Amino acid sequence: IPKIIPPELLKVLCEMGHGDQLVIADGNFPAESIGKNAIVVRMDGHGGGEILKAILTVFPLDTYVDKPATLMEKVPGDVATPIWDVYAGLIKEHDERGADAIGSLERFAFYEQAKNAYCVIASGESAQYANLILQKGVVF
Amino acid sequence: IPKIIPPELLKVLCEMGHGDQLVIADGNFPAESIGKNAIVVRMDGHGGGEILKAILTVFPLDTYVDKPATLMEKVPGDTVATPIWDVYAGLIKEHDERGADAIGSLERFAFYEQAKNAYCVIASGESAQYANLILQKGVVF
Amino acid sequence: IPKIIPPELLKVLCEMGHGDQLVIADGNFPAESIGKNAIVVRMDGHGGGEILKAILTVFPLDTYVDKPATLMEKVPGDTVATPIWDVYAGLIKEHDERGADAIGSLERFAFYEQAKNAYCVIASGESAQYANLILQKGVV
Amino acid sequence: IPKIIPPELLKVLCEMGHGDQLVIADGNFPAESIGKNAIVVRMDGHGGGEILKAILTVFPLDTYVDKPATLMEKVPGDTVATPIWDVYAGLIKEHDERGADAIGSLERFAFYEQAKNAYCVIASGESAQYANLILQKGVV
Amino acid sequence: KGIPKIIPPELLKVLCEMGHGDQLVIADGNFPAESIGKNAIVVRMDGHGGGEILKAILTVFPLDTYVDKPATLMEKVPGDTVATPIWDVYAGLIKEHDERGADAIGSLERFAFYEQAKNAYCVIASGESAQYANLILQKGVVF
Amino acid sequence: IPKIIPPELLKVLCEMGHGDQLVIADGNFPAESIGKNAIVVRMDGHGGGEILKAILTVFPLDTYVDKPATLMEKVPGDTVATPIWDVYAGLIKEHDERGADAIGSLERFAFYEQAKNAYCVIASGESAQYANLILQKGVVF
Amino acid sequence: IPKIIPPELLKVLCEMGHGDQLVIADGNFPAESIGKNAIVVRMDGHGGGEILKAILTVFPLDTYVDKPATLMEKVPGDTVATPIWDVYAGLIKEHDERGADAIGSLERFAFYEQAKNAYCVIASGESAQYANLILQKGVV
Amino acid sequence: IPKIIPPELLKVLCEMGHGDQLVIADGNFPAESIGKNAIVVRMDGHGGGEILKAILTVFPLDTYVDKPATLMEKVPGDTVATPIWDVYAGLIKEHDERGADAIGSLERFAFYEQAKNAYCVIASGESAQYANLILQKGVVF
Amino acid sequence: IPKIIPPELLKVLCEMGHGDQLVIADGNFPAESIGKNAIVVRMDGHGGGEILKAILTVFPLDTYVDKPATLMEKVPGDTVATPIWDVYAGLIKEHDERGADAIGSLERFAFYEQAKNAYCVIASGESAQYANLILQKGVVF
Amino acid sequence: IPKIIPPELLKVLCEMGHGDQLVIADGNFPAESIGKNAIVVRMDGHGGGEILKAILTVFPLDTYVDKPATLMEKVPGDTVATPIWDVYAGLIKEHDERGADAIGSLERFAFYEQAKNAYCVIASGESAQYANLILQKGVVF
Ligand code: NA
Ligand code: NA
Ligand code: NA
Ligand code: NA
Ligand code: NA
Ligand code: NA
Ligand code: NA
Ligand code: NA
Ligand code: NA
Ligand code: NA
Ligand code: NA
Ligand code: NA
Ligand code: NA
Ligand code: NA
Ligand code: NA
Repeated sequence: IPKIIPPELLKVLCEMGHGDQLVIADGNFPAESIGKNAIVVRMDGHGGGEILKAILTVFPLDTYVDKPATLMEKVPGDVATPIWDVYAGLIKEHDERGADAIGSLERFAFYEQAKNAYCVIASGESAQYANLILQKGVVF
Repeated sequence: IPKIIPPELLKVLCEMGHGDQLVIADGNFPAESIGKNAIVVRMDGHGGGEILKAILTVFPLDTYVDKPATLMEKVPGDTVATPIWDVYAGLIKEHDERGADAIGSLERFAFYEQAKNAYCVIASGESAQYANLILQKGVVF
Repeated sequence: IPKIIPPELLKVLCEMGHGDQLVIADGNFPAESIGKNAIVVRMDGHGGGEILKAILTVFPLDTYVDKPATLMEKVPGDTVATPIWDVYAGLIKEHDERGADAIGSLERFAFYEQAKNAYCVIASGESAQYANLILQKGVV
Repeated sequence: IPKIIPPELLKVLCEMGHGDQLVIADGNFPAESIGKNAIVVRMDGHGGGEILKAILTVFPLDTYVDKPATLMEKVPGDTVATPIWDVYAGLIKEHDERGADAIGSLERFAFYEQAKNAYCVIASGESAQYANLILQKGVV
Repeated sequence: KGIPKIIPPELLKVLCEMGHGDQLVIADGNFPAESIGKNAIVVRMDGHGGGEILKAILTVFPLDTYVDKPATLMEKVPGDTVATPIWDVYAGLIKEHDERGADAIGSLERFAFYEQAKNAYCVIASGESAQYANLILQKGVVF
Repeated sequence: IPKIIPPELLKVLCEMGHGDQLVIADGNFPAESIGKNAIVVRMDGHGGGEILKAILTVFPLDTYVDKPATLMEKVPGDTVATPIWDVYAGLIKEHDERGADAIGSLERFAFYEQAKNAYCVIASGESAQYANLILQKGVVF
Repeated sequence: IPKIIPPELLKVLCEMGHGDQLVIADGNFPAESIGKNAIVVRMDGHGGGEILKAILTVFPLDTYVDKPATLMEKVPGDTVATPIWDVYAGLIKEHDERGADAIGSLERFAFYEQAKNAYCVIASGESAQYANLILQKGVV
Repeated sequence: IPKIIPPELLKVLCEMGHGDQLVIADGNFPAESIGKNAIVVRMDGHGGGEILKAILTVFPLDTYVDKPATLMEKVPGDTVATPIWDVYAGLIKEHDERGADAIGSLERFAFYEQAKNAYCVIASGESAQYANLILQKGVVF
Repeated sequence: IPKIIPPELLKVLCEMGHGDQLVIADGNFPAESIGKNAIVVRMDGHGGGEILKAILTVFPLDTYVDKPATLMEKVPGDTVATPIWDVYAGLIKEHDERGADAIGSLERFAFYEQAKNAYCVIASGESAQYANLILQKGVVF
Repeated sequence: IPKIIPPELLKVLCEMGHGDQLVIADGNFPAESIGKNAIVVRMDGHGGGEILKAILTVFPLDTYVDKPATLMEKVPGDTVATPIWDVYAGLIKEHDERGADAIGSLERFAFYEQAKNAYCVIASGESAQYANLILQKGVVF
């Protein structure tokens, strides 16, 4: 069990089932309001990459959709996003799809999808557009 | 009364009335999120057959509908076998003469929508896929 | 004040006002699920007639509607006898001059729909089928 | 399973273990105050005998103590008849060969003290005075 | 309809579920009803006096005959000479239901009174403007 | 501050702002059900007049609407005297030159729907004919 | 950090993210009813200017919208002077180049509707009318 | 009613009775922990003098004790000026002829023990040290 | 991680620290009343052996005491076989060299008093003789 | 304000006053059970040094006692190295001239007893043993 996962989040990850979603929220993300109907777990001292790595050790990404990981598209007009490659690299560790497992949603569509999440993890990730929705797959 | 039923589930089964539904959720099912507005009872160490057997000893299946038991249909392109469906049919036949004919089905997403209306979701540890089962309560005459 | 009425139900009956409804649920009725947004009072050891008689001693039936008492109609093809309907009519006639004319009916699923709006559901142990009754409160 | 037992009390009876006590409270008993730290189940329309009969069908009396059933003694100088004590002894005899020898007693205020330790207090409508009974659960 | 109109539904519930020996406090306007009643049920009756509350309660609440003095007043602080005519009003209202009348009323020193009131099942917060108009009532038997 | 106002109601009256409504409900009104999403204050031993009188000492009536007080319209057949309406008009006149002109009305079922939106319902013991009253709070300048 | 901000409001301001709104409510605003589904923080002893100045030291205004601050428009016919609007624009100018141009407006009832969506309503004692202000949080 | 008092504190002051205590806590005081079993009202942007002035307009000080206001004594060895003590005396003198004589004191830990029994703790932002004040409520005759 | 452990028990096992205790209660044990101040996890369908086996995969037994597992002493004069004690000893031996030497005991009422202090009580359906077991958590080095 | 501090912990640190204590719990510490009556904030992915450094940026150590920081003494016979104690002393020295002299100690079980009185327990992931630290808050002048 990854050391950074608090007992409440371990419980959450275990009780999620096929198709449930969680959000890794970056430091700018309105995690408490979006997650008002969800379980919000604070991880303010941690970045998106280390959180994703920890989750992927125990959380299978859904194979029943082509893109079980979802990023937020940059607002038209709007910075470099190397964390997206970090995310792809981490997914590649566990899932052969790697970067092809990652889709995207326009900002407001992303918020709408995130309000449906079972759990929002409030990170301290300082990179912008570092939000990531993960959809749980099957344990076979 | 089957030894495996915890006091809370005994209370649930008793307070359910005619037409109420419960869900026997397999180990892959999103029991907590689907059951967010229902009573969720954990039974992680038990399989679907053992739970269904216990429930049927104390829970009459509805005769006011043709198919009081509902399975989740396999997603198109998913060819996994489902011998557990046959296990369930055998268990149902022991209590209800309709047997397999009392078992209907719903497309995956339709099944989720119906399960959200259940009074109670039982989170089993059943490892078989598509081992979810909705049960509708009948009358005590 | 009828001895069978528990303190909580006395409070309920007193705080209901003109137009509020209560359901006397028979033993087969889904009282807890239907009453999810209501006050559910358990009276599992009592029949419908006993409960109705007790209630009517303290609960005026609405004269601002035709039919302040409502039965559940038998489902198509169900041929079970319903002698309790005459018992209920007899009891209502002890308190309201309209007697059986104060009793209407709803199809089974429409009955459930109306019962979800009740202020209080009383879960009886009445063994007779179709022994449910919705009552609407009048003025004091 | 006796029809008069509501679902909450069935849960209570099942989750009680060896040595847990419940109180069958008569109509004059301060059930809510004594039971402030316990589960209080209302049974206002039922007598002590009816309730005891129902409980004993599902509740084994403790054989690890001499007197698993306990009555409240009459206040010195209160000469009121207590026929219900013989009714209780008869009911106990039906389920436990000890019969009346399984029944002890406590002075009024000592009875209140013991009752405050009960897991569950059942508030009956029993009109007879000194019709309270503490029952201690045995092994299954 | 035999029930006094001033009793709110919560208090009717309280009066019914009290049993033999349970106590309630009719708290005067100056009484610390919320703090004393921290572990009790507090019912607000701010617009009502002590006499009208007592009169209403006694229509539904039998006073305990297993003790000599089921009603208890607060004793005046030594040196406080304030008139207390409501004590005789309370006696008259009790006498209407219980032959003991004034003899059914005991008293407790101020701080002892607070200690006993903390044990009450319910504290009724009246608006009674008279001092020392607090009254503890102990419930009797319904035979 | 009038003595009849309990501490909770004082808090409510202070918390209310411009446009907020309260209901003075008569003895027959379904106060608890209508106010299920509001704050319900019990005043069972008190009449509509005495309650209104007390409230108006601390509650300004809205001048941004013509009729900040609302009565329930009589049942279509009913010719009964409504002396409490004149009582209410009189009490309003003490604080607001509009007096009776500040009182509007709503049909029974529309009145219930408006009452469901109130911040607070005061459950009085009023027995007078057609005594329910909605009040809308104004500005403190 | 400003002395006037209580610990609960500090937590609110930290947990808000990009796009979240708070309302600074004037003394006449229906802060509790509007904020029924929000966090309402009482600041009854403080004016609108004092509160805005404090908030802006820790709360970045959104640059992803042109007008992240919103005033309530005067009711047509209500000709009351609104000098606080200039006080607000001045305070905004200290942190944001846009100054007065960062302030939009909503008709009275539209304003109430939008305020119902706020994460937090701060209930000021501001005695001036039309002193309400909605603020939308930007990025860090 | 002084404008600085929030609705909840108005409710608190009204529901306190003869002998109940409240604490005006300075900015250094452990108001939340001391007040764990009480009602804690945040007034972080206000000083002790302004709070006391506001409270005294609606809160009578107990005449059944000699000293209804209580300060915290300086820890032996803590040489610090406490000009706010004279401020407090002045404000009390406005309402109670006893003035400075109505103010007693408790050693630090005795003070905390007494404060734990208060009905309400008001958490001020007062930066003056030893600016804590316990007030005991009197009678409304 | 053994499949029988429900999410809530996983959380419990993770949040326990050095010296914390859990009780594996048998089917006759008063788990809800003893555990009134603890977290009670229902495991009604499982035996003491399988729960212990599962727990020990994730839960180190304390080495700062000699006997981190505690059994309930038999009723005086009871000479009934206690085969589950050997089952327990074997399961402990798989993880801890002390094996049976890691197991102590308490008289029935002393055992209840200690169980009242446990962080978590697991309500099993174990019917074997003298099957209650208290476990004390060790260190992760 | 250090990035690692979550909103809830910021609120805790602000609302603590003079003499209130918090515990930085190491990964082996029974943070949830000891903190049953406190606020427990999870910081599982962070070590003791990192947390102490962040806390000391916003939390003044009490000068009204000689030793406002408290360590847990090693169990007699447990000779495990404790280099973190020097790390802690160095971090304290950055804010308080007392440095290591500001650190006292309590025997293990006495440490648990004292920690039960803390306002807040921070559950770190610190892997070193005896890395628990109790901090007592001072005044802001
Ligand atoms: Na999958
Ligand atoms: Na599934
Ligand atoms: Na049927
Ligand atoms: Na039915
Ligand atoms: Na009528
Ligand atoms: Na009795
Ligand atoms: Na036994
Ligand atoms: Na009596
Ligand atoms: Na106005
Ligand atoms: Na306004
Ligand atoms: Na921005
Ligand atoms: Na006085
Ligand atoms: Na160890
Ligand atoms: Na430790
Ligand atoms: Na200091």
